[PDB]
Amino acid sequence: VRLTPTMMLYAGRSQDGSHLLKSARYLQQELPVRIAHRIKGFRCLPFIIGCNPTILHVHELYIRAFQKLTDFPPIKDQADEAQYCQLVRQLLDDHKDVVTLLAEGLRESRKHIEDEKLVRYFLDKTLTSRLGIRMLATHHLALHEDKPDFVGIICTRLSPKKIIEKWVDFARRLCEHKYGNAPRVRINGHVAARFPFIPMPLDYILPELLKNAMRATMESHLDTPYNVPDVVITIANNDVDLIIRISDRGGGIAHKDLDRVMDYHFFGFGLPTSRAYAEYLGGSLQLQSLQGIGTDVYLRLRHID
Ligand SMILES: CCCC1=Nc2nc(NCc3ccc(Cl)cc3)nn2C(=O)C1
Repeated sequence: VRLTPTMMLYAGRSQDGSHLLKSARYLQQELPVRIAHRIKGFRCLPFIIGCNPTILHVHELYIRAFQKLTDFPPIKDQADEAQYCQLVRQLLDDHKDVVTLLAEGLRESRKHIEDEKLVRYFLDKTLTSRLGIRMLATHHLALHEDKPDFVGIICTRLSPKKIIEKWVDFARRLCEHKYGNAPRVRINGHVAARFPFIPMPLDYILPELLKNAMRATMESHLDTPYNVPDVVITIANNDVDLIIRISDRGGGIAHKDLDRVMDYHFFGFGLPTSRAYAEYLGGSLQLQSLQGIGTDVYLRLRHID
């Protein structure tokens, strides 16, 4: 069994599938507790915010999810567990545009936001809660799968070089469509590291950070779009954490914008959600700006037990 903040992803196996029931019964009682905490966060929002028709709609979705989940009887066998997976899959679908509806509701409410820390902490708690819930749910759904090098959602031999390469090719495509070119990426450091890790957090953070590094490079080289400097990624693997540094030669975040980059913009969500995700899983996301030259972004993530 693996662990992250206060959650457990069961790594045990059984011939008779009894491991699926131990995991499903844990999931069955954890999800309503996690969803009730989000309802409490919605009830504690300032009145003027919480009664915004869009924010109110998202609040209602959370009440419907807790209702559908608590109205599901306790899981007695494989047949019960199978139907519980259908409910979980329906909730993941009904809450797909929750972040889109949140930023859209909070944008209208911007005329009443005297303190930006309120919106940051509400979005940090809401976005990390869905990460924890999606990880918990998709791990269980993946315990039925017979994937190679995966115990549920935990990759038994994850290669940080390989996962970075997958998202570099993705970001270079978006970059190439927008600007006609994309900076090449050079990966150095512990390029041969292989270890147990959950890819899902990296699968959100990496494409966002890579998009930012490539956008910055392109925006600071309008003169020569066909010839832009490389983005350098350095991998540092050790017993405590995995460090992935992303360096760009994109001019750097200006002194007057240094605070604004880590806040939610109404959408500029990549950097603040990535930092919330990193902190939620025991890590960090730090920025080092060399104004006039570029930015160095340090992503640290704690290893699995
Ligand atoms: C297949 C998933 C569809 C997706 N389409 C997307 N379009 C963008 N445009 C923002 C952007 C483009 C280029 C640079 Cl350089 C920076 C930012 N992002 N994006 C996704 O993340 C996923």
